[PDB]
Amino acid sequence: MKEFYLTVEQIGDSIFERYIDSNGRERTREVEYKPSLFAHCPESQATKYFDIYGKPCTRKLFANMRDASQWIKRMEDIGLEALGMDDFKLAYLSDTYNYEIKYDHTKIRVANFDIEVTSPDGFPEPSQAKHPIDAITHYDSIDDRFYVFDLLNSPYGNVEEWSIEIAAKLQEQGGDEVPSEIIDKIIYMPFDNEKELLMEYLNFWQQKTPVILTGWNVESFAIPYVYNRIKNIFGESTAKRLSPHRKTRVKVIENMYGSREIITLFGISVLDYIDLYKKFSFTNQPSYSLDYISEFELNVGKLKYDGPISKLRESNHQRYISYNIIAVYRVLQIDAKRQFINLSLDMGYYAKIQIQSVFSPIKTWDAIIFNSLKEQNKVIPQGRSHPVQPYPGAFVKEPIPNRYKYVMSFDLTSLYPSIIRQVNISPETIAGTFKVAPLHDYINAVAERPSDVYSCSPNGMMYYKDRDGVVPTEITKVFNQRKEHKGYMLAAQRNGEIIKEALHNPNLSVDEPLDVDYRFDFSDEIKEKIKKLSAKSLNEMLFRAQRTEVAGMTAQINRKLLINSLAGALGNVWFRYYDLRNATAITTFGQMALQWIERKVNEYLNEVCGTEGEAFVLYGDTDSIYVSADKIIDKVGESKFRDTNHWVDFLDKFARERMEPAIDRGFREMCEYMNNKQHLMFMDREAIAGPPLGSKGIGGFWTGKKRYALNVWDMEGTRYAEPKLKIMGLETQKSSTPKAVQKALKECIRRMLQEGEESLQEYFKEFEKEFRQLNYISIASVSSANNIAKYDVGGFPGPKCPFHIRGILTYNRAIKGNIDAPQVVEGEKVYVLPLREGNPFGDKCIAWPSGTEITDLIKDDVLHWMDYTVLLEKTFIKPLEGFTSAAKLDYEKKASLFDMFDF
DNA sequence: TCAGGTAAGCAGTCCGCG
DNA sequence: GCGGACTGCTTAC
Ligand SMILES: Cc1cn([C@H]2C[C@H](O)[C@@H](COP(=O)(O)OP(=O)(O)OP(=O)(O)O)O2)c(=O)[nH]c1=O
Ligand SMILES: [Ca+2]
Ligand SMILES: [Ca+2]
Ligand SMILES: [Ca+2]
Ligand SMILES: [Ca+2]
Ligand SMILES: [Ca+2]
Ligand SMILES: [Ca+2]
Ligand SMILES: [Ca+2]
Ligand SMILES: [Ca+2]
Repeated sequence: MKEFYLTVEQIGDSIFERYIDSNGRERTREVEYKPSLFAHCPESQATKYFDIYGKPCTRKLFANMRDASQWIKRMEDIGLEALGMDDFKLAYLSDTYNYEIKYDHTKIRVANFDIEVTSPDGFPEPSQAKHPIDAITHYDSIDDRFYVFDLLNSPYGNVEEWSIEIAAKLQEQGGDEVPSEIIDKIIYMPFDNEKELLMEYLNFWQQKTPVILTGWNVESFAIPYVYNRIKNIFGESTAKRLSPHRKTRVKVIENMYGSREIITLFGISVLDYIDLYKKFSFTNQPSYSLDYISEFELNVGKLKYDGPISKLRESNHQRYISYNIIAVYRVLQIDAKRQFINLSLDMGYYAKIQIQSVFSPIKTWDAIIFNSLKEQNKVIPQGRSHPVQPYPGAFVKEPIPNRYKYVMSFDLTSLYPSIIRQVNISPETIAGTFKVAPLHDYINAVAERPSDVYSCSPNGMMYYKDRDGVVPTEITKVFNQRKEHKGYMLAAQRNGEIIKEALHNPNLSVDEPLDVDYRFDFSDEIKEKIKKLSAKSLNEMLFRAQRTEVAGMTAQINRKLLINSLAGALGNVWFRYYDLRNATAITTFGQMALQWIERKVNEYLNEVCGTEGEAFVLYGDTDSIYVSADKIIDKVGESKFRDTNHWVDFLDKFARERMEPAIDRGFREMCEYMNNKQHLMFMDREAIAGPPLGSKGIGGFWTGKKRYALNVWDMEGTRYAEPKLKIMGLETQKSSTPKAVQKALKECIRRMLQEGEESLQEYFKEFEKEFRQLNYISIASVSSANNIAKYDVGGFPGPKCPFHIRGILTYNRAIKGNIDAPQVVEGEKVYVLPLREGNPFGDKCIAWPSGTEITDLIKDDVLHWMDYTVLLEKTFIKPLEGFTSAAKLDYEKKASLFDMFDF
């Protein structure tokens, strides 16, 4: 076995490393690492070290790390660049692991934990830790066991032991429904006092020290609470045993409107699952309570209990403990699905960084580029100070608001990384500049050719063509990984649709799901066996295909994010390779590419249709074009098609055999015009969209930039069993829009695109009639809530107070002088409801914490004074009026001459 | 919301617009 | 009532 690190830290002049040795065992070592840094030297001096520009450098070896850091400061005092990796633990990792790391996850101790703290006087603040910790469940991945530490005696109540027998029972038996598959994996430990609980927890921690530490809100709550509680009871030295090197620090996390404190545990990598989820899930949720996310991800029910959480232990300790265990399990279930831990390990080891550094793409790229350059004996530049400056981004075409019946879209593969590779954009490949004409002149191919020697971007930048820069080289590697995983994702998607089709005709038999690899397109033999399977087996296969698709999605989308972030890192002042010339070279090239190809596609289609000056490209955003296919369908005639799938096949063939070759020729010409290193602008068909054949559906519509809806039959080669709505930007897609309203608007859109005006009118009339019956939570708006203090003037709205903030202030007055009432947390999300004139709350709206029922202190009054009329107009009617006006349809039936006959 | 980037939409405040 | 200047928030890319 090849060795690999687990954690690394600098503590004074020592590196502390936990690692897995060549025998598969966990070890710890302290190394008096002597770092090297670099200074420029005369050309006459012999060396093997050169900076990224080819200037010679001398290596300076220091007696210790403090000396190296002190030298950096003196070099600044003198006014000379101090070159090399100034983060010494990254240099240590590079020296110690000078090969591609192959890691074994089964040797890595991943701990998931959750704590309970009974608090009668509000939220138990981690910084204070004034209340006993009365439950800890700690799952260990190596043992595959849930360790449960249960406090039976507290100042807030003495309780009986938790019963595993009752826990396993159905809720209909009075049990807690702790999943049968984890019942045998629970190791239960009751304690008669908190001191013994915490002492045993620390001994346990010492025996089974987490490498990766995760859970839900562990970084902001569980970890600081445990640390501060142990500190309060036993003193600092005991609390620091949570670090394998006995070193901790309070770290201040600063944001624009305040700060918070966390505990850094040296020698542990904390990956709080709430933060993994926010970074890697590509969702925006109305609430981030574990309950809300578990329901969303797993379709598991809410963990139900009576009374407030502050009385749950006292009233129902059995359920209190069971729910603590289930909470830990739900995070593991989410990870089994999403695989964010696996992703973090993959990317961390690839870059050779502390695993927790995967949250920072700048840190990630700094390490990848450093390791790459080091291998060539090249020396990285010193990081410099830069003022933050704005720079231009993508082009977005202004669409004509309208219905659009038949639409085919086309999209460039990994645009920004492909631009970097094509142009050869890198710190060390800058060759100079040329005199820029207006962008319009390059788009229309009338500007003079920028260069006959160098590779160019229309922002004026020129790049070397003799060899790839380090940025293009390293971005290509991660791009290739992304491409592989996307392949697996798309195959699983296509396989899912095969199963959906088979589910139309399930067989009446008892059988089992097929053992197959969903990452690869099903063979003919598998397809034949699938046609003979029962619904139970097919549904099990569908679930497995969809889980495979999710795994592929996680792996691909976040690798996409990583490579895209390199383009943005070039525009971030903290990146070692910050250069607005390079950042702008990327975005400006993108603007040209989109508008260039718009012109080319319009020219091609005008030629094939025999017209002049007609716009076939109706829209584009960044790297995509949307093409009207009405005329293409009309040339064959709608009556000539047997069914919907027939014209979809036809448009698919037209895009692949005629349009893509024309698009490719257009981009190859653009490559020559800019004299680029390599043609990498690959624009493939994305969506085929239209109404069902023979229906009155409108197919699609646009209301404006970044606001449209399409009825899609085929997406990137996936032919759907049922048509799929692609809706971007509209209120159905916004977390701020009430849940039931999202649903209603989506059905309105479905009816518009698939069925027509009359169907839409029927549904509107019904929703308007019935909506007052909807649950208040389902019709509440959602908003993030920043700067509550700023707009608070003695409990009342100050000047320019935002609507959602006004709601919070209203809530605050209504719960005034009440410790048990849920508090709205600064920077978190709230539900918002309008209030009718003359209500007892004394204002036009109220807001409360999202993902929760409003406190019984005011619930019935909120329900009684809810302004349903305002709700409907603002969240439903106004957006719908926008959709229908754009589509040129009416959501209410207009008066006609036939009304004079009504019978 | 500690953690690559810009473009751009809509809600709402404040207040002008004879 | 709408629209501009502005803040706040949220998406598309
Ligand atoms: C989605 C996304 C795009 N972008 C920018 C960079 C992208 O290259 C460009 C186009 O966006 P996309 O077309 O969404 O993504 P992509 O072209 O990089 O990858 P794919 O092969 O899946 O089409 O917009 C971001 O900066 N951040 C993002 O999160
Ligand atoms: Ca809890
Ligand atoms: Ca398990
Ligand atoms: Ca793209
Ligand atoms: Ca594609
Ligand atoms: Ca069948
Ligand atoms: Ca795109
Ligand atoms: Ca795509
Ligand atoms: Ca009441």
